[PDB]
Amino acid sequence: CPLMVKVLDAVRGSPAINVAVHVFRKAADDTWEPFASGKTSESGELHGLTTEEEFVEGIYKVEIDTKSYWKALGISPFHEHAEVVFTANDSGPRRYTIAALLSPYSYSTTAVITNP
Amino acid sequence: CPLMVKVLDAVRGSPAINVAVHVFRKAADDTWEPFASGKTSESGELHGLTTEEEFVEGIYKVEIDTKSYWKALGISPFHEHAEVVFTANDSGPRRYTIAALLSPYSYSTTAVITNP
Amino acid sequence: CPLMVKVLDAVRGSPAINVAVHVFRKAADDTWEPFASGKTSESGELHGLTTEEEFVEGIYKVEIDTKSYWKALGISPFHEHAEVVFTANDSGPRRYTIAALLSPYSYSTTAVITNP
Amino acid sequence: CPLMVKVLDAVRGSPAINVAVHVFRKAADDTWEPFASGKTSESGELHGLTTEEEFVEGIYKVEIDTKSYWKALGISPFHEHAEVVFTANDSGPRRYTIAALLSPYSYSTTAVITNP
Ligand SMILES: O=C(c1cc(O)cc(F)c1)c1cc(O)c(O)c([N+](=O)[O-])c1
Ligand SMILES: O=C(c1cc(O)cc(F)c1)c1cc(O)c(O)c([N+](=O)[O-])c1
Repeated sequence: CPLMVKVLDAVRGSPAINVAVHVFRKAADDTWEPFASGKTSESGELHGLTTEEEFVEGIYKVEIDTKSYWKALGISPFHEHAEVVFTANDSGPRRYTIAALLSPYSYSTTAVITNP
Repeated sequence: CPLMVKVLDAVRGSPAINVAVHVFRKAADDTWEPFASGKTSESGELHGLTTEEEFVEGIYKVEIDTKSYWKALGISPFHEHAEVVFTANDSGPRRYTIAALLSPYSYSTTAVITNP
Repeated sequence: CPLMVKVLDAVRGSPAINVAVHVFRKAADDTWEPFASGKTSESGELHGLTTEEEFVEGIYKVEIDTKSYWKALGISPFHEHAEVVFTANDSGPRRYTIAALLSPYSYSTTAVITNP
Repeated sequence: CPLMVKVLDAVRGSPAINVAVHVFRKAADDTWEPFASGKTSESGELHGLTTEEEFVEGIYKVEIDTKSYWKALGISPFHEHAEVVFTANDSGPRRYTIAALLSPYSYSTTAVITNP
């Protein structure tokens, strides 16, 4: 599992469950070719997005549908979504966890990169 | 100013100076039109991007060039940029501060909104 | 002002108004002496806590009463308070902004330091 | 495992390894009785701090030795430590994860509470 996305809820103090996540890879014409997508689990985690051989170097975009998450909870959100754009495996492939901590008017995102 | 952008550096504990910022607005045909741009000052703040007349209802995108900021300090950061996308003035005119707190592998963003 | 405290609300996207703040300084016998206190203004800012003469080298503690803030909005938050402890003026006098961004189950804090 | 502490590094984009963590429970005289302690693993996590029967309702303090972590990496830090103070199991015991995302001049902390 070379790429995982984890989403947390700072209002409830819980994983953010059933959050839609879309991943894209930058094409040669600099438009976003869809790559993988899913919804976060009961633990706020989305596994199995890609494979070691498919996850080559390049620029990737992770789009987290924060607006729908807050709307489903009946809370007014600020952002249309939370986008995270990064370059992958530029010094070799590792395991990437892209985490996001969500509030209605603010979010925090980090990368936690480890080696197996 | 109806729209201000403020950028801080969590590694040095200081304003993030000379950070390029580009603002776009979503057009009726769903494309991103360039709206305003500038660089943060010595205080980390970017003022004067727009006017109350020009800053109509719409969906706006603030793109903060975090990568060039870190590269100039010798750091290869994780993110290509930090993008903040939001609906503005849905309930009438407001003043928006878009703040970002930067680390090489993480950032936080928040909105501070006041009613003039 | 050599020491300013700023508190923001990540749920409403606004300054956190009327937040009580207590400052302490570590004495030679390792106890915490009350140094200054106040409440955040309409802008979320607390100015006027100390003077350049009084704000000598030392270890300072800023205690932000986040619990009363959330309780007054009907929310039972996770944290009892947010405490920020730091050495000040180790390399000569500086101006410190201590910022906190509040959610019911999470907070972020940062220091913005400038040289007068 | 009713209580876990997880510490991340926003500069390196990695778990924060070998970070000292001390937990205390508030006594009746309002001083901090030590409760449990440990060091974070290769994954940034500290497990096994207490048991279901020992982790009763009360106010707990988690002290994360952020200063030593940054010093060992040769990086100037702002804070003396990161303290998280909270009330536990006030509506029944769950599983508490206390997470902290560290930068030299800033940190973010959240609670992720789940039920088994
Ligand atoms: O967004 C923040 C912010 C972000 C965080 O992750 C943590 C935190 F304590 C504050 C911010 C906004 C502002 O308008 C502002 O002036 C400042 N400041 O002065 O330092 C900060
Ligand atoms: O990135 C974070 C994170 C972000 C913040 O703004 C503040 C903070 F304390 C942690 C994170 C990453 C993980 O992999 C993870 O498991 C968790 N967790 O379970 O709690 C959190």
